[PDB]
Amino acid sequence: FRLRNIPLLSRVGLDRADELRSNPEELAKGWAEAGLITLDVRGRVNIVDGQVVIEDAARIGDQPPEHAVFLGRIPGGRHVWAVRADLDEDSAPLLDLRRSGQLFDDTSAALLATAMAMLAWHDNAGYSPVDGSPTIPAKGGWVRVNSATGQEEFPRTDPAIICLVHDGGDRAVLGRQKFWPERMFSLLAGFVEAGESLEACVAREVAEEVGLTVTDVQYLGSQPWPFPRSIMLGFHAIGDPSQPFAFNDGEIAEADWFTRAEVRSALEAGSDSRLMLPGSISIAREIVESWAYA
Amino acid sequence: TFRLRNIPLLSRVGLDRADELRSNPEELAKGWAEAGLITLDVRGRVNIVDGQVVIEDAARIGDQPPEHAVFLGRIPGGRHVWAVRADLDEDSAPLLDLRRSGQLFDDTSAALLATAMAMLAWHDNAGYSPVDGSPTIPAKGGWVRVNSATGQEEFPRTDPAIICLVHDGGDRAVLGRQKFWPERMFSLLAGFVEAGESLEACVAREVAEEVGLTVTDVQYLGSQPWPFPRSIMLGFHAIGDPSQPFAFNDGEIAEADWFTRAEVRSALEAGDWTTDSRLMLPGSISIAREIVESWAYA
Ligand SMILES: Nc1ncnc2c1ncn2[C@@H]1O[C@H](COP(=O)(O)O)[C@@H](O)[C@H]1O
Ligand SMILES: Nc1ncnc2c1ncn2[C@@H]1O[C@H](COP(=O)(O)O)[C@@H](O)[C@H]1O
Ligand SMILES: [Ca+2]
Ligand SMILES: [Ca+2]
Ligand SMILES: [Ca+2]
Ligand SMILES: [Ca+2]
Ligand SMILES: [Ca+2]
Ligand SMILES: [Ca+2]
Ligand SMILES: [Ca+2]
Ligand SMILES: [Ca+2]
Ligand SMILES: [Ca+2]
Ligand SMILES: [Ca+2]
Ligand SMILES: [Ca+2]
Ligand SMILES: [Ca+2]
Ligand SMILES: [Ca+2]
Repeated sequence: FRLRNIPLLSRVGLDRADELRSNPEELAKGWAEAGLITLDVRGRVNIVDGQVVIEDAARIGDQPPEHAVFLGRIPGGRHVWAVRADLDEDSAPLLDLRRSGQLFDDTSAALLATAMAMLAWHDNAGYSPVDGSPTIPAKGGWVRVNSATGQEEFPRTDPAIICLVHDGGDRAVLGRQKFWPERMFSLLAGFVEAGESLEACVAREVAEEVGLTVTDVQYLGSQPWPFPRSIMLGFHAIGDPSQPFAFNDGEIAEADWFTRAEVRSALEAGSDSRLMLPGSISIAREIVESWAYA
Repeated sequence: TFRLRNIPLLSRVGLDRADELRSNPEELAKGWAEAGLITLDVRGRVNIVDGQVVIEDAARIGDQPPEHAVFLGRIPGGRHVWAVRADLDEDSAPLLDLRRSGQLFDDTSAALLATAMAMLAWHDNAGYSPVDGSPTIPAKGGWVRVNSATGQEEFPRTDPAIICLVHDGGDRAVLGRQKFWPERMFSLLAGFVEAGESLEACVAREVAEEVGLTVTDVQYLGSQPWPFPRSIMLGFHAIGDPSQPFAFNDGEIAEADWFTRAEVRSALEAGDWTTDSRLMLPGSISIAREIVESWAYA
């Protein structure tokens, strides 16, 4: 099977205008009538008519500040930037783009995903991992330069796999983590280690978490996941129900095989039956859904 | 259209990484008695014997496993195996680096070395928290570094990069030459994944930047660890349109054209970047060569 829909946040991006990042002058010239998006500490943002709030940008400075991040151009040719800031409690702020991002258009969601991962990175990359030195933003916020050595540090996106193990027919593995509300299962996920391919990572993470041996590992799609800095790569793989479970790396409290039937009805639910699926914008939902209605 | 014919080098086997033991100091110490040791110089080079990475008896550097070492897992039989950085004599024995000699290694050895190489390099570049600045200390068989002030864990970094074959849906495909390569040397289009984009959007973005084409039907082919120093390469193909002219916007690309399967097959047979004619293909151990090859022979 294949994914039915492109997952939220993946539907192409903007004109990120790589060119201009290394061109301080052009940034300054376009800043006059630039746009500004603003994110609080928790990554919350404002929305209006299904669209991200874009202030007039000049109303915080003459020039673009160092702590800002240049996001690109929007249809028409107008620059757009992002800053970390407090937000006004007297607006409509979204606590989690993760749980509410379906309210936004594709463009706005792209802006926000970019802005959110970058700002979070800045907040976690003020020092070189190499020596310890302070670091300084540059190039529209797309690098941080070591203050001692001049060496560039770049935005960090950790790849993670998320997998649906199925039997090749009508059944599929879902699992629940230690502290999750009961009756709540989802796909198996794990970070890619150094020295392994995605395919090997899937097989490894599945074996660790539920003790199955899988084959026929196939990619379904991908999704930026700024919480704070993942990119999720979706897979499916064939397991064997006869092989018993085993919770070695005990991140998984409970797991079972579920029927297509069970999953379809669990998808419709969202306090009745034994399986319930958490309701987010995740590619996880799109994978489960694309399998269950093959 | 197509799938990869071969599993790309460095992906051909997974180790028994023995996740269990990393958080179990005792079991590490018990198996260290008859453990194996791989040793890498600063440049990631190692010694090999009969196409296999050299695994010393491990006790000959310690009573116990040192802090700077990295636990790689088990080998068939159940024997532990570790890796350390050390200076090695350039002159007493040949030192091989995976980048140019990975084809000479067996699959297991190549996996071990790729893991060991990316991890040790990471340690050398993660002695301080990026967050605050504090020293950091290896732990859990070297798979984390703990901040000394806060106790917060830092983890190994792998940067994803895409590499793409743009084809017309039939018999032609885009290849390009970077300004900083020799003059008859072409390959696929590549790029790092930026924050806030999916792989598919990255492919479309990087293709548009480098050669100014608009692509659709972006499909994954496979992946390959790329510890030079810390990438993972994700291979794709996409459909372009030959009638749309080229344009070298983000001028990393000096020249590019559409090539026939015929042309590419004969270019593959001539040689790669290391080895007459106007097209010659970089890629030996790269998934790039495997993608081009898998497309050109159907
Ligand atoms: N995580 C990253 N590591 C290295 N280079 C990166 C990364 N993310 C983006 N880049 C860009 O990749 C280019 C470096 O090319 P290269 O010399 O092949 O590493 C520059 O334009 C960087 O801004
Ligand atoms: N590369 C990584 N980046 C961030 N956290 C990681 C990484 N590798 C392992 N972890 C930690 O390991 C936990 C679960 O491991 P996993 O089974 O790989 O999902 C995560 O919640 C993280 O705290
Ligand atoms: Ca551009
Ligand atoms: Ca107010
Ligand atoms: Ca997990
Ligand atoms: Ca995860
Ligand atoms: Ca793991
Ligand atoms: Ca295990
Ligand atoms: Ca795990
Ligand atoms: Ca059952
Ligand atoms: Ca010499
Ligand atoms: Ca590039
Ligand atoms: Ca690259
Ligand atoms: Ca890039
Ligand atoms: Ca680029």
